Amino acid sequence: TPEDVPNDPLPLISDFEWSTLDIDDNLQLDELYKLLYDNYVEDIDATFRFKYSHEFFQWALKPPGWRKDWHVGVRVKSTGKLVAFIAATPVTFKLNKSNKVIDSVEINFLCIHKKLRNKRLAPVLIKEITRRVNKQNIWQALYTGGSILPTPLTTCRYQHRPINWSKLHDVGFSHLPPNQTKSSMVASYTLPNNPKLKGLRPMTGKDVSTVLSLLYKYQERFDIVQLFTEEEFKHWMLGHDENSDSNVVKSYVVEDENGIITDYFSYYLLPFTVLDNAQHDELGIAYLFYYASDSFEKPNYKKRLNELITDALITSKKFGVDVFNCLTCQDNTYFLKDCKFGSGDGFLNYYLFNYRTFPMDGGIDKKTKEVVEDQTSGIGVVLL
Ligand SMILES: Cc1c(C(=O)c2nccn2C)oc2cccc(OCCCNCc3cccnc3)c12
Repeated sequence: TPEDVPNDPLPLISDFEWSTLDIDDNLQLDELYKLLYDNYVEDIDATFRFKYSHEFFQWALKPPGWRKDWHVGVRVKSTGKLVAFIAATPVTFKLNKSNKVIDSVEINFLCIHKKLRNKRLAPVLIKEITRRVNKQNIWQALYTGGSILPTPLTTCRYQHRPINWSKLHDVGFSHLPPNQTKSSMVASYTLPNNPKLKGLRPMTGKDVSTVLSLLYKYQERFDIVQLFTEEEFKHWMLGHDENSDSNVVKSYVVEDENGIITDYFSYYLLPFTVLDNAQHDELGIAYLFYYASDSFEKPNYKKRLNELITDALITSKKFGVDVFNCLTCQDNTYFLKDCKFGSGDGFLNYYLFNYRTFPMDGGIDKKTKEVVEDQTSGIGVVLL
C-alpha cells in the first residue's frame, strides 16, 4: 500500500455490530452492569463477582476529559444484546528517567461474553479502541492483565491484608495455616479502632493544590508516574464532586503542629459478592490507590510509611472492608511484611502500547516471583 487494488481478501458478513455505549443513559449503564457482572473475571476458584455500582462507573469512567466514543461495545444484530466492551480513559503519564510527558490513555474494562471466548474477538476490540484513540493523536497506551501480549513493563503481585479474618475464612478465601486456631488468627490480625497518627483527617477540595505538590515530589523516585491537573486529581481523590461525599474513593491527609500536610493516602472500594454462602453475600474490599509522605528523605521513612498505611487500615473498617488489597508497585514493599500483608496468588502485567522503554521493577523477585522487602519499584501509577 498504497495500492491500486488491496492485496488481502475483504471482510465477510458478521452477526455482531459495533455500538458506542452511553453511560449517560441509565438504561445502557444497566446493560454494562449486567455484562460485567455476568462475564468478568474474579477469583480463579470461581464464587466471587465484582459488585459494580452506578456510583462507581461515574467515577471510574468519567474523569475530566473523558469521551463517549471511547466507550466501545459490541452487540448482536439480531437481539441487540451487548456482548463485549472495552473502554479508554484519558491519562497523562511521564517517564522520570528520560524526562518526558506523554498524553495517552488507560485501556480498561476489556470484557467479552462468557460464551464468546476463543474467537479472537479480544484482539479485534483492541485495534478498534486504538483506532479511535489514534484519531485524537494519542499513540501510547497503558493496560494490565494476562501475560498474553509480549514485552511488558514489569510484573507486580497481589497482597491481601485481612481486616476481618474470620468472615474471610467462612467464605473459603483465607486458609488456616498448619496447626493454629481460628480464634488466634483473629487476633494476629486485629487492629485498633482509631487512627494512631494525630493530625489525620479526611481530605477536602482545599487540600488538593497542596497534596498534589507533595505527591509530585514523592513520585520522583519511580520510573513512570502520572501527572494530574487540578480538576483531575480532585476527581480521582474526591469523587464526582466534593460537595457530595464519594462512597467509592476515600482520601486522607495528615497535618503537623503547624498545620502542614506531610502525609496522605487514598484507596478505593469495590466489594465482591459471595455466592453460595448462607451467611453473607458481600465481601468488603479496598484497593490502595495513591499516597505520599515528605519523610522519604528523612531516615524514619519506612517507620512512618508503616504507621501511615496502618492508619489507612484502621479507617477501612468504618466502611465494612474485610480485606485490604494492593500490589507490589510503588514503595509498598516497605510496609507489606510488617503490616501483615499476605502474599497473594494473582499476577498483573503492565503494558505500554507503542513505546519502547527499559523494563522496570515490579516489586517481586523476578525469579521466585515472591515479594522482596524495601525495594522501590519503577511502577508509580495505579490503574483500576
Ligand atoms: C483483583 C484482586 C484481588 C481479588 O480478586 C481478591 N481479593 C480478595 C479475594 N479475591 C478473589 O485481590 C487483589 C489484590 C491486589 C490487586 C487486585 O486487583 C487490582 C486490579 C483491580 N481491578 C478491579 C477492577 C476495577 C474495574 C473493573 N474490573 C476490575 C486484586
